[PDB]
Parts: sequence; C-alpha cells; structure tokens
Amino acid sequence: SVVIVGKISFCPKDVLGHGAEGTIVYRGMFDNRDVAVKRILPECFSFADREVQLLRESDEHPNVIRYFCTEKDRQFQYIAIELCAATLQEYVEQKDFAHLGLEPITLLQQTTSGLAHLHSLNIVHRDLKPHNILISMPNAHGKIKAMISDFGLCGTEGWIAPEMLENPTYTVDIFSAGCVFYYVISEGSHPFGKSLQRQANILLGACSLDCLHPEKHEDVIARELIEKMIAMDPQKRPSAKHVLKHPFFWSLEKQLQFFQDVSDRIEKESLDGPIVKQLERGGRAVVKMDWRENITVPLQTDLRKFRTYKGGSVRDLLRAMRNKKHHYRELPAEVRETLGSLPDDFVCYFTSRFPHLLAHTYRAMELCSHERLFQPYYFHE
Ligand SMILES: Cc1ccc(CNC(=O)N2CCC[C@]3(CCN(Cc4ccc(Cl)c(Cl)c4)C3)C2)cc1
Repeated sequence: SVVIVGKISFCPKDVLGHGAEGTIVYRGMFDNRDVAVKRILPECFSFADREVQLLRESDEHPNVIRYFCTEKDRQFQYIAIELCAATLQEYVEQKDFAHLGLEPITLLQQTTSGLAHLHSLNIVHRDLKPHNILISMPNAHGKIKAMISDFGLCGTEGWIAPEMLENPTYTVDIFSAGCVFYYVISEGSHPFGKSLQRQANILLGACSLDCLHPEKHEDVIARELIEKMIAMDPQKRPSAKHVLKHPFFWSLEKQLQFFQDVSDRIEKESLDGPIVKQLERGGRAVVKMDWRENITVPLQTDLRKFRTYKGGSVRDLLRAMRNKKHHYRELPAEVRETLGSLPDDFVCYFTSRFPHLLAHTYRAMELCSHERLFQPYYFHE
C-alpha cells in the first residue's frame, strides 16, 4: 500500500515510530529521497507550524534531524524528515556501533550541541530520551553522528523532570539529558533505577550513580556533571552551553593546559585570598594529605631538592606540574620516563594518582570564570 499526498508519499503499513501528541512516522519518499514522514494531527498543527518556521529561519545544525518539506490536506499535515539508521537505545544495548567510529563522549557532545541549538530558538523538546536520539545514516565516508528528533524508532518511562507531573523551560530537557548521559556511560543503567521504579524515585529524588567509581578520575568528572543536570532544583541545572564547557568533554591536552593556566593564574595570589583559600579548601583529601608520597620515586627524588613545595597544598601540586611541564625537555632521563609522552601520559600520571584534582580545581576556579584566560574552560555571557 502507498499514500500519495503530494511531492511527499509514504507507506501506511510501515510505521517507523510514534512520539509526542499522537504523531506517527511512516517510511516514505520525497524528491526521490528515502525519508521518514510524520503525520501531524489537528491538535498539533499550531505546535508544528511554529517549530517548522523557527527551524526554517535559522541555519541547519548537523545534530538536529533535517527537515525537508511539508504537505497539507484538510485533516492532517505531512512532514518529511531525515531517515535514520537506529536509535541511541540500540546503540547502547546492541554494542554494534563500537567499530563505527562514533565514541560515547562525542555522541553526547553532539546530543548536547543539538539540544543547545533548539534552546537558542526557544524550542523545548520535553520528550528527550534515548529513543528520541537517532544515529544517522552513514556518510559518504561511513561517518555517523547523533541527532535530536521528536520521534523514536521501533523502557520509555522515567525521563521526565520532577517539576512537570504550560511553558516549560530548557531546564526540563537538561534533566532528561542528565539521565541520558548516565545511560550511555553506564551502558544501559538509569540514575533513578529500573524502568518501572524510575518515575516514583524521581519525585522523592532517589538516584544512584554507583556505576561511576569514586576514585577513578574519568568517573569523578562525569559524576560532577551528571548530578548537577539531574538536580531536583531546576535552577541548579546548567544550560546546554554550560554542559558543553564541562571537563567531561576535554581532551587530555586540554586538561593539562587547564592546570597550567590555573597555575600561572594563582602564582601571585595572596594565599589568604578567596581564590587560593577556595582552592585550598578541598585541601588534604584531594592531595591525599601529602602529594609527595603519592608520586613515584624518580619524581620524588627530583623535587626533594626544591625548596618549599608544601605537600598539603593543591596550589603547590599544580605548581610542581606546571614546572615539570615547562622544563620537561631539560629534565633528567629517569624523570621523563616516569612522565613521558607529554601531554597525554604526563597528565594521566597525576590524574590517575589524584582523581579529584581536576574536579576540585574546576569548581574552585569558577571565580575566574569571567576572566578572559578561562573562557575556553567556562561559559560566560
Ligand atoms: C525536525 C522537525 C522537528 C519538528 C517539526 C515540526 N513539529 C513537529 O513535528 N512536532 C511533532 C510532534 C511534537 C512536537 C510538539 C513539540 N515539539 C518539540 C520538539 C521536539 C524535538 C525537536 Cl527536534 C523539535 Cl524541533 C521540537 C515537537 C511538534 C518539523 C521537523
């Protein structure tokens, strides 16, 4: 069977997905392209028109599903949208995409970038979940990407923010995004528990991130971001543009450059001042109360001669890293062997032995978020 309403045509017997206000998506064709075709019901006409026009009036974002064309009969609208290979649910559960080059963290960056593009248009998803996040068809070179969509393809409960249960703000989607982040990193777990118990745990705020290790650097960074996004108070949730600046997305090189930019910034500070007082507030726990005992012998031997370098100061640890990074070429051979392969192995050396160093430093240095030097690491204005 086939239905021809216009340049658009589709197959009623083939249903690709159902989201959001009685909308149903069928396989179809437009302009000799294979597309998915959404059927808009009269209740959704006003919502559709406003969003189509708003999307049409700005540039195309690679991480928002593409809009082709629309046709209208009396009883419905028909919108042709980009056809996709799979959902994020399949990507996480199936594991098939492991070798296709799209990594989990970069997938979340794309998902967040597309969500930020919608929020900049005053569009709120309100449905966001793994079923709604689609994996694109392969590129000419086989590259695939993640895309925001209102409909999923063929455990849907528990993705909704507590406050809704009407003009919601972006903060609703950030809560959903927070659950999606954990779902990808944990490979199928949800912060609020199993599918049937999620929505009740969301109202009383019972969440478990325990798939993230407390002493593992990578997991500590992710935990700090996720718990802010799924926070009960909507005002404590960061905007999508704030999320994109979190160290969760930084390359190893960018992490080491942050420590350097911080070290050069607090070099002249009063040490009674709020900056260093804030950074030293975490204190001994971050450095394990002596950071000279948590580093390997060749490094210990080299900086034992150096005066000062208080073992309980976070600033001094960052000062040592800054100095060994600067003199790296001129250091003794046995010292370069312990660090080596700069920046990657150099920064992993310290982050592996001090898993809270970057997270603690990032929260403490927010006081400089407005300053020009930290604009790569924070979002301001
Ligand atoms: C790619 C595209 C998107 C929307 C349209 C036109 N609208 C439309 O199809 N709708 C389907 C039914 C539900 C909604 C009401 C709220 N709306 C939120 C929302 C969620 C997700 C996205 Cl990506 C966007 Cl843009 C907006 C989705 C309207 C045409 C083409």
